Amino acid sequence: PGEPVVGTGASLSVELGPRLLTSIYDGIQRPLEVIREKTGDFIARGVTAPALPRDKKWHFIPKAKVGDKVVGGDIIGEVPETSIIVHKIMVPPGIEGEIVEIAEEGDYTIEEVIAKVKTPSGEIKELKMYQRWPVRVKRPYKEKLPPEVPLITGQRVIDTFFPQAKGGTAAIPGPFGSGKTVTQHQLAKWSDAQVVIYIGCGERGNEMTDVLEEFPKLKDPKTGKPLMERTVLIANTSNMPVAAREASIYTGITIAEYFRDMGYDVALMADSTSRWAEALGYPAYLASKLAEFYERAGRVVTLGSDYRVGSVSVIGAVSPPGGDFSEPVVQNTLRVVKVFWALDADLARRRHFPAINWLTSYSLYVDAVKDWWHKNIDPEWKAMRDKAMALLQKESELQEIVRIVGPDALPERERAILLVARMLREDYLQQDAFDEVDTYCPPEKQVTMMRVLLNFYDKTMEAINRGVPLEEIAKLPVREEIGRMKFERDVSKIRSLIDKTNEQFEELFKKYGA
Repeated sequence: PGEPVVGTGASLSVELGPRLLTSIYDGIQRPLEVIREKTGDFIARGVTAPALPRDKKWHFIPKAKVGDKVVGGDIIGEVPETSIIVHKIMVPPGIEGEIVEIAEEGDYTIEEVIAKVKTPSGEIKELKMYQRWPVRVKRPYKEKLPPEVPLITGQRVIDTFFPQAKGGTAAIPGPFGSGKTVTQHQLAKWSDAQVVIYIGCGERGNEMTDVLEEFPKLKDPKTGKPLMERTVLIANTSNMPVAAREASIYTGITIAEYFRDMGYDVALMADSTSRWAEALGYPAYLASKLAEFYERAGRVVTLGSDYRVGSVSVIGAVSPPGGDFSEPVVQNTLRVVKVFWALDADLARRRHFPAINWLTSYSLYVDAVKDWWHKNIDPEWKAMRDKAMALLQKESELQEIVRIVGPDALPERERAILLVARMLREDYLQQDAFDEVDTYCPPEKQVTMMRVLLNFYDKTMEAINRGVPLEEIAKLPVREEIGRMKFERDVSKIRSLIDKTNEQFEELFKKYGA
């Protein structure tokens, strides 16, 4: 319990230092299993739990020396916090000066002063391993960079057709706890963010027991260590006050921002259940509040003397009251988000996984990220996805028509388009999250699989143009290998299917002569 204050806040804050990681909180940063409150468009009050342990001892490694000039954001030491994440100790924003005192390498609890700064005025400021920040105020930076670098998820359909930029905003149908899809989980463990902030919301019956003691069992697939060691969990149980629940995304995003400020890429994942709020013109103003939340996502040049970049990418769950999706909460979210991954019950029923509707999803980041793909992975990345999408669009038009008149009148050419689009769906869009190889698809593998498919397309259309029956192309032996390539770990073996496709078709050009 702290001091009273007048005007849009009783100074609603969060603490930021060692032991944010592996920890489980509520909407206002009190630990696992803490109590009840009430709201205020002005003020709020609390009860009895802390946030970061004062008894715990941390190894502090000094990174600056007496006489160093420093600014807000400068890194003055390093604390090895889990086996995955080094915590970087930063001068809080608004503090500038000369370091007059700094702790030696040793072991200290968080309340110990580990540095002292003399400001230009002459005021001595005392620095600890943690800092406080008002959750409702965006934590500052030098510059918000334009969308440029993709957040690589390793999921083909997302990275290729509906990319997320680092610092970008994405929505997906919720709740995350839904067992109908596993993309939500793939996103958390595979995205190339070092740190994950997860706001598991609603959580009923067992949806707080799933998130209880299986997450401690969860392995981070990139290290073999527990995912919790690079995660901060924020819980929103149905038995929590609506004021803490409302506040949770501000607490979450502030902790995210705090990890960007160190130079980390951070993924913030916000769960949502049937109307997660009733606290906080009073339809339009809530919309405006949400925009501001989402506006705190971004990749930034951080505060500090060194040039340094970090990001918060936001993935928000969308779960309308009636499963309508013409409800306010979804239309509001979709007005601000740049990416929508349309999880589709009809795709799931057919067991097309991940169940992302390739016709109703969208990303506004394709142009933003193309240059990174072209320069680092493949100069044709963008021409290739466009081509594959145009194929999927055509297939969709054809299927509509064939719904009306049936398939018997299809020309060879249209049958070919359907054959190759089916291969695109089955061999590329579909991905096996339960397979030891296909659970992750590196960028290099993604473009090579695409070249294999599009080269098959080119060759199919050329062959048909020279009178090769489609039936003969449909049973080309390479097709079966193309269908299995998602399971191959050696990318050079996948690449070699290009020549193999080429020669096989030659054996067909020659079997038909002209």
